[PDB]
Order: sequence, then structure tokens, then C-alpha cells
Amino acid sequence: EPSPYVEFDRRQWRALRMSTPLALTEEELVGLRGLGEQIDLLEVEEVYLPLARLIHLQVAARQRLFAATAEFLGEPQQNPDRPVPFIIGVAGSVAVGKSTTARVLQALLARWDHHPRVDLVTTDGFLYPNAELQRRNLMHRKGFPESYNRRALMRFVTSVKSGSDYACAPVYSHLHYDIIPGAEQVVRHPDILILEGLNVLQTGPTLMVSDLFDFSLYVDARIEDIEQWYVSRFLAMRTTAFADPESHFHHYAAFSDSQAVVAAREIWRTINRPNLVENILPTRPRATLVLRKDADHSINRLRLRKL
Amino acid sequence: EPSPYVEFDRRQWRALRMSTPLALTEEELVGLRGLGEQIDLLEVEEVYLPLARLIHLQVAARQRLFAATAEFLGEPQQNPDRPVPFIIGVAGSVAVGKSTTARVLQALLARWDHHPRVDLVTTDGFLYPNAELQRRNLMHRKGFPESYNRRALMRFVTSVKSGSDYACAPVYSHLHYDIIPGAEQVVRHPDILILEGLNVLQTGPTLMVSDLFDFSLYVDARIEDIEQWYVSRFLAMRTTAFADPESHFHHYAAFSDSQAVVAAREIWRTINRPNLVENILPTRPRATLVLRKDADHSINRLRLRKL
Ligand SMILES: CCCCCCCCCNC(=O)CCNC(=O)[C@@H](O)C(C)(C)CO
Ligand SMILES: CCCCCCCCCNC(=O)CCNC(=O)[C@@H](O)C(C)(C)CO
Repeated sequence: EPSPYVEFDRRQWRALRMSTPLALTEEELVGLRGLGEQIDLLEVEEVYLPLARLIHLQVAARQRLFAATAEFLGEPQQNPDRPVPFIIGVAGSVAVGKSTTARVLQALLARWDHHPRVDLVTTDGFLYPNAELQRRNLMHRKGFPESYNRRALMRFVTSVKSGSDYACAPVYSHLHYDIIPGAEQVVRHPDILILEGLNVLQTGPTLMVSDLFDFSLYVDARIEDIEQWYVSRFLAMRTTAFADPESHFHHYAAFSDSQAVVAAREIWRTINRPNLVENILPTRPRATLVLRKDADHSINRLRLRKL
Repeated sequence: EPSPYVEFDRRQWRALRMSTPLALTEEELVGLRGLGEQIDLLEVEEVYLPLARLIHLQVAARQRLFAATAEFLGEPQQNPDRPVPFIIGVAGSVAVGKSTTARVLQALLARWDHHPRVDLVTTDGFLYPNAELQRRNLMHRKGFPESYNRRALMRFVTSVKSGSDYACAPVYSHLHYDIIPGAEQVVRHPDILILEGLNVLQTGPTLMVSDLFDFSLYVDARIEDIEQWYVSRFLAMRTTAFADPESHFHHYAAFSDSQAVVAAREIWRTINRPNLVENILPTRPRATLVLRKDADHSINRLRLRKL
């Protein structure tokens, strides 16, 4: 029986790297690396370089596609110094490490001949404010589709891709657990915009941000390991983030491995776990590429959508 | 505020026709034309020719896209005498005339230089059998997503597009109101396959037939007119189809304009009307092109997805 997907294991995938140049320092990789992640330059070579190569084979191609419609509409040929922005979506659960994947991926595409203007945006700033969430009773549902201003989010990506000179996005504070007043992230006609989020790949009764993606990644892993990674790093933050007297969750810092584990499992169970199962996982089937990680965070298997 | 769509009126749309050749006879157009439809060669010129032109600007482009992945995967360059099939979906309510739109569209792309092998398939044969529908209690829900073997339907389009030499599809009898035993529609590596159906554009928790479309059309109209067109042609069939003593609905032939109108409105109200409102219309937002028809069946407005 035929399939739209083709699957590899690093052995295979790492080959397609061809001769793609590794433009990343190990100290540079570390500044993109997040607490918990095991990513090293090897993986960046055997996994991110082929991805980088792949993506570039399509940025030019996906171009000959807007051209076609331009040529159809009887329109000039926009400045090759400003074509249509390439949209990439990175999706996956909390703690799966999609955020590092996105940061790394940006660093790569960024330092790639030309001088590509690769921008990265997380759907975080598109969360309604704690006060707005309280009004809607969603304070315990952050991460769920309805806790985001998907209306605003669409205008953003739509704007950018439709060739605008600048689009603004709100900013979220993880320390203060809320959207920052006045904060603005301005994105000016990138060449490639990477949108990172949980349900970014979701679909609905209306054109959504995923309908604008030209390529998408879905970092994956057994729901059982993610919980581990989630909990494990809840504890780990007792001495990093929660340590700041300014943190909203500074109270978690004094917890014990035990108390913390209870706390962590409960949040996972009541929030992130459900959200992953009923919202994020059902989008996995339509991601250009899935990055399957082993319990050790190692990406040892991939799934590409050929169709 | 920017939009993914650009809208035209025939005046504008008909221009993009450029110099596309009209290879259709009025007698030929008539054999594609269905009871109720007002389509004439003019419309075929001012509306279908630009569409034909547009589509061809992308068939070649959407190609440079599978190529990219082929070049990435380190694969040869398949016979240019068998590339990847172009998939087009035509969607819309019952009686809107999407079926003629699909037939016409095939005739055009068919007679277009080269010798394109343009195949047309309706999701009809993918309906479970009356006996299977009875088992699931769906005999009064034909047309609804769950009255179709979408599993089988996907394997079909997936198969074809993944470069198979032949895929088989069941056949539906409108006269006998059921799937025909043993009937087979064999489609052999087309160049362009057109899939016509109601929810073909629908989306779900799994990769669907719409995720394989390279271009899609959605024939549209006010829900109030469609009802008119629906009813109006229920009556009209009393003397055409229902006239056959072999028809399942031969009983409708003797009805009176009145009885028939009641019968028609009831079916519309209890079946097609709901289905259109809760299933077909919510897919309209993501069709490459929408064909908006006026109460006179005239397509006097269009909406193209540029993004
Ligand atoms: C309570 C902090 C524990 C942090 C350890 C894991 C990383 C943060 C995940 N946060 C939680 O799972 C608690 C509920 N808070 C949310 O879902 C939102 O803020 C997220 C999903 C982070 C916005 O993207
Ligand atoms: C009852 C026949 C009246 C025919 C006049 C309109 C054209 C046929 C529409 N049929 C009806 O609306 C009755 C319920 N039958 C169905 O939805 C399925 O067979 C359809 C939708 C036709 C399969 O595509």
C-alpha cells in the first residue's frame, strides 16, 4: 500500500546532507540550546544540515509557484530583493524541545550564503492576557487553541507573507507569566519566517496560519517521555527560573523533589497532557517532516511528506 | 487589512484569458451540460479559459516542487512522459452545478496541446452501499462525510498521485440509488485527475484527499437559490429520470408540481441543506478559486487564493 510519507533513520537521513556546510560553533549552539536538550553539533550535522539542504531546495521552488500566479494575473516581477516570505511552522508538545529546534533552524538558514533574513516568532505573544484569560475562564487552559488570539495571529502571518514592510507581534513574559504591556516584536519583510507554537498546524472552518506554511516540522516523542522531560525540568528550574524572586512561580523554588514532582505531574496531567492528546497530536499527520526523538532526546528517526 | 484572496468580476477575470484557444463546440458543451445549467460558450470563454490558463501555469510549477524533493532525496528524474499527477478538487453543494464545472474543466484541459491525460472521478462511488448505510443508519444522510468510505477514497487519490499504473474506484448508480456490484472505474496514471465531491475539501485528524490537491475550485451560490435550483430540477426530473420505470424514484414521476415541491423542499431541508451548512460551506475558505453564481446560474464573480 502506497504512502504520502517516506521514513528514514539517521543513518539514511544523515546522508542527504550532501555537502552542506556546518556554520555553527559549539558555543553558538549552546546559546540556542535549552535546559534539558541534548543537542550537539553531531545531530546538527546528521539531522539539521539535510533539513537545511532540503528546505533550500524548496524556497526557490515554492517561489516559481507564486510567480506562476503573478504571470497569470499579469503582474510585474517583484524585486528579487523582496520575493514572497517562506513560512515554516514548528509544532509539538511542551518540553519536547521544539523551541530549540526552531532556534537552531533559524541560526542555520540565517548563515547561508546570501544573507537570508530569517525571523523567528513564537505564538506565545498571541496568548490573551491573564486578565483576558480570567474573563474567559481559561487561566488553567494556557496552550489550548482558545487561549490564543488566533485572529490576531493570522493577521500577523498573513500580513508578513502578503509582502508587508513590517508586522508587529505582542511579547510574552515567561517570568511574569503574562503578556508584556507595550512590548512589540517587529518583523520586517523577512525572507523566511519561522512560526513556533503548539497548535500552529491546527486547522479549522477558516483559513488559518497553517494554510500559509510552505514547510512544517513536528518534533515528536512518546507521550511518556515528554512527561518525564517536562517534570524533570520543572525540578531543574527550581534553581534557575523559579529562583528569581521576581518569578511568578518563585514559590516552586522551595519545593522538594517530591513536592515538585507532584506539582509537575499534576500540571502535565491537567493541562499539557490533554492539550497534546486532543489538539497537538492530531496535526502531526500533515507536517512536512516529523522529528521523532528517543527517550534520550536523540532524534533517531524521521518522517518526510513526499505527497 | 491584507488578504490571502483577491476578488474579480467577470469583466476583470475574463481579461486574464489572454489568448487561450477555445477548443469546445457548442454541441460538445451540451453533452457536458446538465439539466438546469445555463452554461454557454461565452462563459466558457470569459470564465473557464482563464481558469484553464491559470491551472496550466501551475501544473508545470507544482512540478518543480516534487522535483526539488526528488533532487533532495538523491533520486533520478522520472520519465517526463509520467511525472506526478496534478490533483484538482471541485466542491460545492448539490444542484450548484459543480458536476458540469468539472466535466467542462476536463474537456478543456483535455484538448490542450500535448495530449494531457485528464481523468475525472466523482466521490459518488465512494459512498458505502445502501445495505452498509442501513447498517450504520445513514440511509437518510447520503452526502454526509460519514456516508463515504473516506478510507478507500484516500487510498485511491493517494495511490494515483504516488505514481501508480492504475487505481480502481467503485461506481455509483444514480438510477438505482446504490453502488453497482462489480463496477470498476480504472484510472491509469493520469496527468491530471479531477476529483469531484461535496466535502472533498474537508479536513480532519488525518491526512485527507484535500491534502493532496494541487488546485481546488468551489462552485458557490446563495443557499436560497441552490434550494430553488434543487427543487426546480426535482420537478424537471419527473419527466426525465424518474420517468424510467427502472428508477428507484419512479414514484416521484406522478407527483404534481405541488406534491413534488413539498417532497423536494423536505429532502433539501432534512438532508442537503444541513449538509451544506455544517460541512460543505466551512471548506470554502480554502479553495484555490471560488466560482460565485448569481440566481440565474451565471458566474459573475470570482475569488482566487493568492496566498
Ligand atoms: C508551571 C511552570 C512549569 C514549567 C516547566 C515546563 C515549561 C513551561 C510549561 N508550563 C506549564 O506546563 C504550565 C502551564 N502553562 C502553560 O501551559 C504555558 O505557560 C505555556 C504552554 C508554557 C505557553 O507556551
Ligand atoms: C431524491 C432525488 C432528487 C434529485 C434532485 C437533486 C439531485 C440529486 C440529489 N439527491 C438528493 O437530494 C436526495 C438524497 N440523496 C443524496 O443526497 C445523494 O444521492 C447525492 C447527494 C445525490 C449523492 O451525491
